[PDB]
Amino acid sequence: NKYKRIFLVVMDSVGIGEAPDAEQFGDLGSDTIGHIAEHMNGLQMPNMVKLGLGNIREMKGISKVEKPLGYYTKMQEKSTGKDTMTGHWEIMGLYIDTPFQVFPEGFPKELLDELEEKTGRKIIGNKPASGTEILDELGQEQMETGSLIVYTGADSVLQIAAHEEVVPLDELYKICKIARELTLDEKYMVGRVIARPFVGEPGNFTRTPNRHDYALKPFGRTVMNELKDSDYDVIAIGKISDIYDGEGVTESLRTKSNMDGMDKLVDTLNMDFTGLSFLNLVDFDALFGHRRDPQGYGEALQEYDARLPEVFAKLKEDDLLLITADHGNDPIHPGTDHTREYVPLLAYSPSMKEGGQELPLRQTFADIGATVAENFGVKMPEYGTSFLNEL
Ligand SMILES: [Mn+2]
Ligand SMILES: [Mn+2]
Ligand SMILES: [Mn+2]
Repeated sequence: NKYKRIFLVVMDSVGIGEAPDAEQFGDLGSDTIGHIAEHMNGLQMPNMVKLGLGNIREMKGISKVEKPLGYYTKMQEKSTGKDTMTGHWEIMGLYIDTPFQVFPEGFPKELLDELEEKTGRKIIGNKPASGTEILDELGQEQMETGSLIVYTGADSVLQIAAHEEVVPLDELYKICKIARELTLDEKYMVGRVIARPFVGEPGNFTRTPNRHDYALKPFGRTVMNELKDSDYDVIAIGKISDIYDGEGVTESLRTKSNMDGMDKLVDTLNMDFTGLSFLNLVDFDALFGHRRDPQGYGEALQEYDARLPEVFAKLKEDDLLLITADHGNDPIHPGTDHTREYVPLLAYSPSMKEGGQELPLRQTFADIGATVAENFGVKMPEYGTSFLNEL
């Protein structure tokens, strides 16, 4: 192998400006990093700048450098959707024609009617909410009736809440598996069905760690599957395992924050493995993008950037670091959905003695998967063009 280890970091939702097809999605004008940089009066990301972030595009506080540490470009999404699953599945070598749906006004009556009819249970609520706002509103009615609280969120999710002493935990799981089957339907296709058991009494409800997420498997065998099948390590960090429903994963390390994610990345740098370490930094998306909070988003990007020098210090000559994103989520954009944007790509190894250069723009996120596959000599994905030889 050219590289013994590849460290792939997805800065979830960290877009670098509207894609050519942005108008289809109502995303004209979107620019995640650029709008954050303006809000911050100049982003302080000296380490990403050293890698070549500003060579991809100049933004407030983010300038080009004469000699970027590694190679740089941006990537265009080919798949139909702009959701997390679509982006990640594309990154690992697929093409996804059918988009996952988000439901800001709640779910169609048709879906919920079928769920009632298959379960013999009433459904109440139907609408976006936090799992503490909706329990305050409807938790008592749930206890007294045995009905199911259905709700959504800013992401492609269907969430089902029931009190554990009224609807047995095992029943709630069965109901969620039924819903997972009903939602394999392009009209209603949610990324995740989520069991949200709760306990307590009116005015004091709390969700339990008995939460269960029901994900769809990727629509194809990914580069991860191929690495696992050839006895390589595939270490998933953060939401990565859930995003791929475990497919091709050999070890999974849960994280609770972006900083915890960077700690786990450092943990893998200390591991003797051969294969792929794959991190998702989700806070950008979950805490800041969807909540339209550019200040919090800017601060998180600066916290992330400050962690990078330790990573640079630990990378070996036969290590490759890849930094990218899975879509945009512009915190100054209307509504609460993702934004259809290019994503940055930075590729760095300490073995790059003369530093990096610009890569041709990547026409699909699958160029990452193709590059990983070629590095490790496993079956090449159906989609994507490797840039391994360019590095
Ligand atoms: Mn939009
Ligand atoms: Mn995402
Ligand atoms: Mn999201």
